[PDB]
Amino acid sequence: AYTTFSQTKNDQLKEPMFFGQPVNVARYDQQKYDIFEKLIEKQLSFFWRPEEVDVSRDRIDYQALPEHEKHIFISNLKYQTLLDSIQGRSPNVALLPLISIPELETWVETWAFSETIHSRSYTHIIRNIVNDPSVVFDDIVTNEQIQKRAEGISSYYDELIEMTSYWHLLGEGTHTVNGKTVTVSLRELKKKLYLCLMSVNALEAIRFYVSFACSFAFAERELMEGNAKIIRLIARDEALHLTGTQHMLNLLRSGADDPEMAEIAEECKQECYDLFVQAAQQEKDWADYLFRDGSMIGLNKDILCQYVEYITNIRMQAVGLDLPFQTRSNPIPWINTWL
Amino acid sequence: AYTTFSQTKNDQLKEPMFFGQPVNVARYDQQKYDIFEKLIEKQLSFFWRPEEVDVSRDRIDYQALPEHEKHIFISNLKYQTLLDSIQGRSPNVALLPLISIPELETWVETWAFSETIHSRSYTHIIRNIVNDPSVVFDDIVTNEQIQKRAEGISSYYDELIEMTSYWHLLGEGTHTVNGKTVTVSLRELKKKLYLCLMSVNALEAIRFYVSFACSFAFAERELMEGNAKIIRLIARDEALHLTGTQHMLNLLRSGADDPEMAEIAEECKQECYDLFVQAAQQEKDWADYLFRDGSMIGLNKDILCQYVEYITNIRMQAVGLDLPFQTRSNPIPWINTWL
Ligand SMILES: [Fe+3]
Ligand SMILES: [Fe+3]
Ligand SMILES: [Fe+3]
Ligand SMILES: [Fe+3]
Repeated sequence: AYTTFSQTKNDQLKEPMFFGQPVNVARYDQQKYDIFEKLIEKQLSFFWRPEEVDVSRDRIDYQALPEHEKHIFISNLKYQTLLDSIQGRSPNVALLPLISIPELETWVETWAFSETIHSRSYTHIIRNIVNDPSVVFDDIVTNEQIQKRAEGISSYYDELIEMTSYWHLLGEGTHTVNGKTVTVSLRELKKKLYLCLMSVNALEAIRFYVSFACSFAFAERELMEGNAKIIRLIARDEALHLTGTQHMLNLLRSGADDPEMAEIAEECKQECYDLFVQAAQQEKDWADYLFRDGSMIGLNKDILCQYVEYITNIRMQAVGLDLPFQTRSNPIPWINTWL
Repeated sequence: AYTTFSQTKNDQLKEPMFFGQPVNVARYDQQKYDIFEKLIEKQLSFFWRPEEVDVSRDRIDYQALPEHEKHIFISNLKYQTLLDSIQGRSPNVALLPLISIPELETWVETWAFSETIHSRSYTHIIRNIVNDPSVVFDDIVTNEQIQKRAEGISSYYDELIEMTSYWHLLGEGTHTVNGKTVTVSLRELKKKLYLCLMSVNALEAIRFYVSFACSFAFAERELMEGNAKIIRLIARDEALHLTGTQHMLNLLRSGADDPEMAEIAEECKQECYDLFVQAAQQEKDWADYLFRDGSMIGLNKDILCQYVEYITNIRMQAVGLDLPFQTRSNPIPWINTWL
């Protein structure tokens, strides 16, 4: 029942963000929510290409790094490339079929596109610092630690796409699939969406910000400066991306957009809190892997775990969740100059 | 069975364009088909924003147009906005779930994104020349003539998405859906893809080029020059877009990518020819609507129909179809300076 051009002339100003009539005409003279129009415009204004950044000195730095410092740098880079491999495609495959207002439709496609630039920038970095990029790229899919995070993150998107496919084909109700019982509930699909957005918000607002700290710690030592300039550009995009999911999550939560979402968001409250806590703990456990073979000037397991708690508290509050950790000051204030 | 990060470490250089393992890692150090990497790079190099173009004189021109010339201009603009409303979303929703090589995945997301810029540029034009843009935007969905083309074009995408949803959930075979028979065939889904790409190629390579002729005919009269500058930028993107579908269609046809596609493409040959002929006839009938109330200097029903035949022959040949019309010279050679 999904359609790439819905024939009904609907008032797009009254549609909900999600699960309404698929957007027919893409117009930009008006918005229900102008934050999405402001995010499009800002992301457009930021357009950059990786090749605009000189990464030619980073091979020298990378080779001069002690082996455990190479391990810190490349593990971090591998994790970023994993995450924006998912982010390049997943907003488009998972969110587009559900969007019912043009400004959010176009924001999501602009968001995903900006992720492909990030993915291309990671390739630009990798091929300029290692001799065999395939070894790096292949380790991303087979790395025991990396593959752990990939599973959980992608499952939020996959479960949403699968249930979407059932809902578009069958609609709500209980159905027969080769003698199996399939209960299709829009309330449940709305739950899958809200949890997915919560997971995506933790991804961009916490998981990538932990990784930014690792990259900029090298830059603080005047090393891997080409990488650091690219990460500055990525982080500036990332701030737009998390603002997007913050607004989607809060507009759903308030009931201003879908009153059914407000009560779903309350039912999901503990499960949202738990998923944020788990992601923060997973990033703490990732720090044990990053520093498995030793630490470096300005960054170690303890410092980075403090930063996880610091940033997690900020992000959870902004989407209305209680704080899981003691309130603390920024343990790495030097990171602010890069952001 | 669709996954946003497939866990198997596969050789992406050996995957097919479509229906293979979904792309896990987005890497750009290598390509199976470097045309898609070249298209990404070129489209990135072309990045433009509508607001970079001064459209401030076009309101004066538009108001000075006789009523039938306003009708020609705005009907053409309405049709373009319809078509790139579909093109902004549909490559992402319809093609992304099926792509199994990273360079094609990223090309498709870059292609769709560049379409949203076109859609935003049409909004930029509309709001600068009419007093009530809503009347324009609403007529796009309700216009009897426009809605006719929207139905057929969107059906190629919708049928492909629906069958995709059955294939990811159920896989190949015959299944029970509430006591109904559903035969899911990958060969059939491959047929839906190939016909869709043929339809999309006619869309961008013929239907939009007919509309470019209308826009540039005004520019030839030194009218609507702001519009014309935007259409120049759009047409330059369009040439990349049709090159993309040309290569997908030809690589599938050759069997170089999927040997099963080569025999499917032969079985589909007459039906591909017929769909191109129908689109050309539909564009000829659209010219009767554009010039319903009279013609203008340099462009009329007869001239535009000659251009339909001229351009249709070129596009059909490039994707290996026989020519439906007598071979003729460019009836509007002035269009070349704008392209
Ligand atoms: Fe990113
Ligand atoms: Fe992001
Ligand atoms: Fe376009
Ligand atoms: Fe196009």
